[PDB]
Amino acid sequence: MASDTIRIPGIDTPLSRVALGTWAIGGWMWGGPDDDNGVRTIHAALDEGINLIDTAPVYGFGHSEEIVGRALAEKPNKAHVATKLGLHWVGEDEKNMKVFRDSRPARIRKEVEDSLRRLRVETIDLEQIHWPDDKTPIDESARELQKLHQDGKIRALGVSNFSPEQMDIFREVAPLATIQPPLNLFERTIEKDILPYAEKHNAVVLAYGALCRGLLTGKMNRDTTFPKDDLRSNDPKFQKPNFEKYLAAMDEFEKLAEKRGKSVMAFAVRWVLDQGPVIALWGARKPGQVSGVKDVFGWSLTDEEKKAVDDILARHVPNPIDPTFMA
Repeated sequence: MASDTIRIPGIDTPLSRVALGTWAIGGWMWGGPDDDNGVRTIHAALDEGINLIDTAPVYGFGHSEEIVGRALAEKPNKAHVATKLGLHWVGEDEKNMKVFRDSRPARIRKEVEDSLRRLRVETIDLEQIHWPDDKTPIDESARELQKLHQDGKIRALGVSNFSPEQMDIFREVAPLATIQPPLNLFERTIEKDILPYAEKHNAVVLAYGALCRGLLTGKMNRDTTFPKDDLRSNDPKFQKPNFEKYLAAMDEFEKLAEKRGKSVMAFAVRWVLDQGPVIALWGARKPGQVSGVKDVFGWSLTDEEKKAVDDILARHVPNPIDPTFMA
């Protein structure tokens, strides 16, 4: 029965193993009528049985959180909100905004107050350090967070983009409930350290980027290109000659998915779920983009499907050979 839900230590109700990611919801710092789609998107997520919404102050510099707070106030629900802290913005708008890492305790206390207000809650269900601050010892940050938990302002605590050593330091001072690392079929680096860490220390993994920036949607082809503005313009995976290798892998993944009558998009996300104690974050800007969530639930990859996946990767996108000699 427990293949569609998982418990997060410190939160009573089980969470759906797909969570709504909100980087495309109020992702611009100035709002407007377009905020209505974001609200409708959250509402659609809730109706698909998603009860975890992941957001962050940095998304639209408060705006995403405001939309989540708004949406949750308009529709009866039992959603849980995970948010983040540790990124500091200075400036007026999108043009001159400066964003830096800041996990100083005073900034932490302020960010929690701000998130409580924007989300319209009295307690944050899950608070995550967005990035490790190189200028503040992890200890200082975890100490502040553990205190606010005791004040009853936060339920569970997590981190993102921490090394195992950084997580060990955090855990000496505060209980670690979750870890938010990047993971997808084409980007499995965290398998070597983060996943085993999560298993050994009983943390839940909130995986982001399950669709590898669109490559795994099944909607790209040999003709897909990106604007100078688009991050993918300078991403080797989306460039000659690599892009075709990835597209090639995609065609096989697609045939594999077809055998189950699943889309490649749903297959890619289900793969992510089946790597461990994992919740996959699912992004959406409009309510339509949430319909596919349904396809992820109610099944799991067989060991043969998992092997086929590895076979497909090895056949098309084999890991680069290290420059240094190796016996």
